[PDB]
Amino acid sequence: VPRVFVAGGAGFIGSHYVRELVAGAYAGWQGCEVTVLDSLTYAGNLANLAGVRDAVTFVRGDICDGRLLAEVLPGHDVVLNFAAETHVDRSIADSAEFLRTNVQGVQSLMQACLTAGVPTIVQVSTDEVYGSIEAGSWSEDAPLAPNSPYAAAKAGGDLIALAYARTYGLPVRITRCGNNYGPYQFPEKVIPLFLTRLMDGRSVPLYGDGRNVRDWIHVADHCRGIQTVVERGASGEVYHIAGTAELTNLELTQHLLDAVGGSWDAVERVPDRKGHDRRYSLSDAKLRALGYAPRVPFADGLAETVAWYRANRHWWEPLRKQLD
Amino acid sequence: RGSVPRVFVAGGAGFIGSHYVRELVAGAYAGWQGCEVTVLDSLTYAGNLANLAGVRDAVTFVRGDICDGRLLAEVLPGHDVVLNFAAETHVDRSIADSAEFLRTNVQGVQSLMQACLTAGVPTIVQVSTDEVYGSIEAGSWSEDAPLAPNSPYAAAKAGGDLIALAYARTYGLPVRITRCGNNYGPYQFPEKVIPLFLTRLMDGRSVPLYGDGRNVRDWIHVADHCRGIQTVVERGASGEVYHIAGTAELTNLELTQHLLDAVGGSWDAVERVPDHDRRYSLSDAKLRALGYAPRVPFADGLAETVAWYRANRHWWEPLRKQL
Ligand SMILES: NC(=O)c1ccc[n+]([C@@H]2O[C@H](COP(=O)([O-])OP(=O)(O)OC[C@H]3O[C@@H](n4cnc5c(N)ncnc54)[C@H](O)[C@@H]3O)[C@@H](O)[C@H]2O)c1
Ligand SMILES: NC(=O)c1ccc[n+]([C@@H]2O[C@H](COP(=O)([O-])OP(=O)(O)OC[C@H]3O[C@@H](n4cnc5c(N)ncnc54)[C@H](O)[C@@H]3O)[C@@H](O)[C@H]2O)c1
Repeated sequence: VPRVFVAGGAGFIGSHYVRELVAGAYAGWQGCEVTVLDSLTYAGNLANLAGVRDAVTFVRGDICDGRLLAEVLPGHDVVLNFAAETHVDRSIADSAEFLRTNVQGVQSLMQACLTAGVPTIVQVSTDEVYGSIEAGSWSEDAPLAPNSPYAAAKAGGDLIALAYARTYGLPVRITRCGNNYGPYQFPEKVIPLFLTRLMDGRSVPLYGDGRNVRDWIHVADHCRGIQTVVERGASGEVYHIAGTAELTNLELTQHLLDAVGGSWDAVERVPDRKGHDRRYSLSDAKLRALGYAPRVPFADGLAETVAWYRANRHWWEPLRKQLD
Repeated sequence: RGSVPRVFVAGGAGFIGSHYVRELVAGAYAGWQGCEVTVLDSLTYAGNLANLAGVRDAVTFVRGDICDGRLLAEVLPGHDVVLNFAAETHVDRSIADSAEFLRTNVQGVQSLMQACLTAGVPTIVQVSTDEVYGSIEAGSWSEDAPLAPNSPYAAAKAGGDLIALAYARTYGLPVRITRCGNNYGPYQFPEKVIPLFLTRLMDGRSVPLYGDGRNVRDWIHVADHCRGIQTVVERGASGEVYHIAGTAELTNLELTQHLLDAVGGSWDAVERVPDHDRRYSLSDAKLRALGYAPRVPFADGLAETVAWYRANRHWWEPLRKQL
């Protein structure tokens, strides 16, 4: 049976990928052996994997730890890197750890994959590496122009992975996607922040003029796109996975308030968040040609996410208290 | 004593950085006379205090690492201009082991940009290379061009450019990026193409011609590169990239002929060896629109460079003992 190595698999998107793979949602990949490597930062959460606890081998570790990777990687058919620092606001406060994990950690992992001979490697990345597009969508040929330290670090990781592909023939593919939402997302991100604060009768933030535009995709659709790349993608190539809803932050705010029954009286207007980041939008014609298609309409996925947080306070309440 | 700006040069004991320092101290740039200069350099295999022997009365030297944020917080304040030449710069080394390239060329840049932000440094230049683009056999390049670096050195340099640009866009950090083709001139470490050729020929040894000799590169004399950088210092806009072009795009074949002409050598010494990227080409419309034009014609600069290596065996023979 195929043996899959998932770095960052105790976080939001990584744990979803693991739970889907272990549940048999990807036809063919049944009863796979699965190894999760995760350093369990503030964002790592083992409860995300509790339902597959006895199906997965968990190794606590840092993707920068080349010695540990050398022991653990060999024998795995597939490496997927979900390990990253991912909160833009944190990258604004101090970017040092973003460069360490999202650039140096990528080099460390790619070098360890080269030496261990892993045949399929997927580096998971973000549409924010491209910077703002006022009309239309970026294809995979688009120039990098990140605005935030988080996005510049993701971009730096992508560039070194592709240099390894071009220099050493490393069989790595890159995926890029817009903003994810869904169950088990750490409640510092905008959608779970809103839901959890509103369910507690507390305030929620609206940053700036609200006119920034983002693409929103349910985590299950992102992971299906990733699995498509695993099965049908080519070494050294980038693959976009595009949203199913494009929204200004004002529109997003209204949708979230409606979905939970909140009031605009709960919305704290907060000043500028720093950047040149008006609109991000990808074209995924390239991957849809390989057979990927999103299935989750935004309104249905949002409703399921609201119901999930409403029903799983025991999962998010300790996290809300830790954020304060 | 006067109010002429104080200039901080990271990597200033290297090839290009020490040239910039020497030009600045000599008074090559109008209105920058009497500059105080701080050089911060960790003196890797490529750093050389001999490169500054003549200007030590105007230069304060700090032996340290751009990744040392505490040190930067101490030494940066009071400098009006920060220029970053510190980097690992040999593509061949980056193939052997890229880890130090990422630490210096990416994490070191974030360290320096962050320390500049906290210190209130009003003008910053990140010095970079046309190698971030990857190969271009078809035409030339403008600063919007997409990034497709082929080597780990080029990818690390590209990562540095991006985090510097993110600091500009996120914080308004007043940093500009420059990108140029291959430099040549005095005080270049003899692992690089032209000084390896020259120094081996002077020791009676054979020199390489790379494959078909069809690979093409944009060549710029170090003094032109530095004058281009100073134009960005004086006239550039924060958050922008500027191309700095030289006066010779050459096949390796063409380059070999010029080198043999310049040293009075013969093709008997040239060995063809097996074969990186094919062609680098730079359009500098954005910076020429600011008054910069390259001024060293390639045949002239090469003749001066040959003169320099011929007269400086005491400098490069210890470095040649890398074999
Ligand atoms: N959340 C989004 O909207 C989004 C959108 C596009 C792409 N991405 C990318 O998807 C990946 C995962 O996203 P997420 O929302 O699940 O992030 P997350 O913040 O929920 O989880 C990150 C995981 O990585 C672990 N980790 C961090 N640094 C590590 C290191 N040095 N070594 C090992 N493990 C480490 C953490 O412990 C954590 O479990 C990331 O590469 C992110 O950049 C996310
Ligand atoms: N040589 C070229 O043809 C060329 C072309 C385009 C761009 N560039 C760029 O110009 C810059 C300077 O190039 P160069 O040819 O003078 O390189 P060099 O190898 O001659 O000098 C690099 C200098 O930086 C020092 N250094 C290295 N790491 C450091 C660190 N972490 N902290 C402090 N100092 C450190 C070294 O001691 C050395 O003195 C580099 O950023 C290079 O990428 C060079």
